[PDB]
Amino acid sequence: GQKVNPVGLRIGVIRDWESKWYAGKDYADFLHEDLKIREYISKRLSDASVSKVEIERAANRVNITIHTAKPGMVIGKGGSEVEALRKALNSLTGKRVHINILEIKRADLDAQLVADNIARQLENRVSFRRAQKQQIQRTMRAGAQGVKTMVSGRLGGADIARSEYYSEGTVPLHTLRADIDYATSEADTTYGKLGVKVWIYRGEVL
RNA sequence: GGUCCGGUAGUUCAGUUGGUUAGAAUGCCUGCCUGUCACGCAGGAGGUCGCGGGUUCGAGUCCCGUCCGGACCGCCA
RNA sequence: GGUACCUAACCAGAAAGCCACGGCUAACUACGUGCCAGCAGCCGCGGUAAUACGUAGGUGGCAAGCGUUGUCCGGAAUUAUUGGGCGUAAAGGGCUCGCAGGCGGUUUCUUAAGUCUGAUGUGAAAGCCCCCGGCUCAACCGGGGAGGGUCAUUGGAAACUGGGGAACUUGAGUGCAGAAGAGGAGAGUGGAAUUCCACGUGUAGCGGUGAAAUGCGUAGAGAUGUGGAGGAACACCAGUGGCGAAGGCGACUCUCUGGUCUGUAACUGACGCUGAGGAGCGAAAGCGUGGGGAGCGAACAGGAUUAGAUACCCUGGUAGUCCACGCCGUAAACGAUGAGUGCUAAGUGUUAGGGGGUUUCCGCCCCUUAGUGCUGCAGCUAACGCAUUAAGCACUCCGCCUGGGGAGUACGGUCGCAAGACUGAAACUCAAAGGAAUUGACGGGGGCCCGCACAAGCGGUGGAGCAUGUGGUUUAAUUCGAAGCAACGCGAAGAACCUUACCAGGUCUUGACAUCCUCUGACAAUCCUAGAGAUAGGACGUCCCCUUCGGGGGCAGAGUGACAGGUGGUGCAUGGUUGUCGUCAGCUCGUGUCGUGAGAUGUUGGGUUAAGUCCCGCAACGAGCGCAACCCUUGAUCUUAGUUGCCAGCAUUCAGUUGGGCACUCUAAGGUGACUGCCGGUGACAAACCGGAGGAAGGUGGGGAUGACGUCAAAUCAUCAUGCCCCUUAUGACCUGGGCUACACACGUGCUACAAUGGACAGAACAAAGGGCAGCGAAACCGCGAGGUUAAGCCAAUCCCACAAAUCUGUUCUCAGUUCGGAUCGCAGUCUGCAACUCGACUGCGUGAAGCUGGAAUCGCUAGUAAUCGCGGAUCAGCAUGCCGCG
Repeated sequence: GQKVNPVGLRIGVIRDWESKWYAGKDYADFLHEDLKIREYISKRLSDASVSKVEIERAANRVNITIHTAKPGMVIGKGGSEVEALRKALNSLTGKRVHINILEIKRADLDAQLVADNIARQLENRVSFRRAQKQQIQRTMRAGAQGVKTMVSGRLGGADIARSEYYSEGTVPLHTLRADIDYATSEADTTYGKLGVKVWIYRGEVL
């Protein structure tokens, strides 16, 4: 018996859906193509890294906003590449699309980016101890109020798995006023499967 | 070899006398109880009477023989 | 022996292996192996991811050697003099008296046995050690030294241990004056009881246990008043009091008798301590002889309890328990601590004294010995703890111990009449056995507190029928998963086909599905016989965008090898999810302290609440996750908004629809709101608790959401992926049919009843929250019905689903297996779907079953709850007694 997802609980009261469009009688296919474009862009931008992408609807014209500073580097050199990929989104959606790039300053306190960092450090053969203990203090001095991070799977001791987590700070999950951002990521290793769960207390909301 | 006993539920004993009814524990089965088992609590089936023959309206239970065992006797030179 | 050696010439050519690689201990990776094969000195390894098994590469150690075996010494402070211990780990003899033996107060002369030190004589050679010399270092071989006696003669010294002589008094005794005592042995004496007996009175039970029963009583019990008879122990005094060496010793008196302490200083002057063997005592049981026998009471009987009860319990009761004399010689004979001596902080009781200061009054205090307790320094201790009554600091003497079992057994002896006691092996076997403390768990342990946990109530479950799930059986298959709470109307929010995996049959192979390679260029669909896939072929019958035209882009088709497929296994390889204890109140860390260490503190103690909630102390001070709140929703109201709602006043109507208006409800946004806020009391004033008032709501108002660290190798390989295998002419795929619905039985969860607080018929009502565009579907007509016809409005506060039932009123029925119950049946239909036999639902007939309140047992429920009554909704063509939600 495990905990409820914190952002899962906080959606709609202190968090927006990250899909801000109304539909009716088109809800199913709008939703489906939303998942399709999410999957496509996440797959093909994983190397550049991106946390969260919102979708917006107007006159049957989809429009997007995409996060993280690295797609900032995709603006300049990939400015041709931005048009090249959004051509694919046009082809998929049928009707043409608009996009926007928003830069997440201070990436050390984005849950998904942190999770992807941990996943990469794990998959290129670095020890969970070094990776996790370094990342927690990185985020803390980046200026979070509290962090708890956790990894699970066959943690080196391949013959049996276990769980482990570090944390330092204040992190209330039961309070429905905090801004506990949450993410999780999956890391595939030779000796099994590794999963990551990281969340950070940014601050309350008023 | 003779005389006397008996032979019944799967096991042990009543009934076997009352010619006109087949019973009591144990066992076994189902359920409950217990985390499970064992106790324990509810319920339930069974033999149709060693074997064969005969009397009788009716034989388990009366009279015969056959098998089975058990008790007693088998002595005098 | 042409040997050693020297002189030349030829050649990297003839000449490296052994063991280990998890830790001890220096060296690691790949494959096979899968409690097998095997490894080993110990720990131990190996049950498909082995640095520990066998191989391979490399590394590591050593080298003409390297490993194993066997023997001895070290490590072993593990037989300890150097160099150990005996309170609880092994170990103080049960206690005492004492021969031999081991030890010996102070001073003073003397003797030199011990003692210390010279001289001499030897302690062979060769060895080890030192210094040199030589074999081309040395291995070795020499030369010179040194060491090597608990050694013989002799000399020197006298502090100490011995010997002798003379002192001395503190140690040890004697005498003198007191004091105390369950100290011992013998004789006698006395009081209350228990029992028995006789006697008076005396009716109906007495006795006994958790209930009971055996027993005793009308032959007169028990009870109660007398008088006897006896045998055992000595109530309060009585006190961690006293005595004794120990066992042990309590009524009184007497006879005999042991030891101790106090004060002395009159005496002897070291006469002392310890003590193997030896001797004597030595509780209770036990034995022998002779008495005695009240009560108690092994054995034994009877009655209970129990499945059994050879016991625990009850009623009896033999031996013993007692006395005299002998014997045994054991006890947890314990302070689990041998005896003696001296020294080392205190405080505090208490027993027997002595001295002194105020009195030679009492009783006030100060010293002082000897006991006998309790706290507590240093010190010791592994911890407990001991601590002038050492388990501290030291010296003598004795006894005892050296891993656990085997076993205090075996054998042989010495005792004993006997039971048995003392002495006391071994083989074999194990790597632990143990002491104290630490943290959890648990107890038929204690102290608190909580919860529909139990009580106190309601209605249920199993008894019947049926719906559904599960076990078993059954098949060709009855697809798999789930298995106490926490699986079993569960994955399944829907099985005629489809789903669907499974079974039978028929079929395919780069394969429906995905990317790559070459072509054909844009490729398909309709209809025909066999037909189920699919195939034979057909009738138009393979028909785009850009291209300086080369060719590209996408679209399909063909061939093509890489590949795709795994609802195939492994939840004990995992991720990611979920249940459970549990919405229980706990769970932790930072720093600091205490301990030596496991560890503790905070986190305990007072109350407090629901709470680790708060306050108050506290070697703790803080923090974090939990609790609370922040969130949703229902409860009172203010502002804004009045259409598709609402109609207060008006005209109108059957259509409060219209006209008009947001009055009212209602709708949905923003605030108000309840916050212990206020008053009294309780409580320290604190925290809080009780009672009031205001208040729509008073003490987290109600409900929901929220589920800490973690346990259950809890569930899921059916979303996901190393791992192996299945192959791609099969576990991968397409189609037809069957199944998951079977049915001799068992269980779980539910619906319907078993009737008159009812059935049937008629009338009258009141009303949520949701859904509705391959949708909702009005009205009217048709059918007595399930429904059909033609269809208005509604993308919905407008239209529809949609006439909520229970209920109230009235008529009949008159207690029955009934007008209850409606099961199961044959007939005839409706709907959907290509399709209703396996295998739908609904309806009209006919039928009408069991059942008349359900054993033993067992469940939910603290007021809008349970109990009933309906109404929607996900699943979706049809399929709801299930589930979710609403009133």
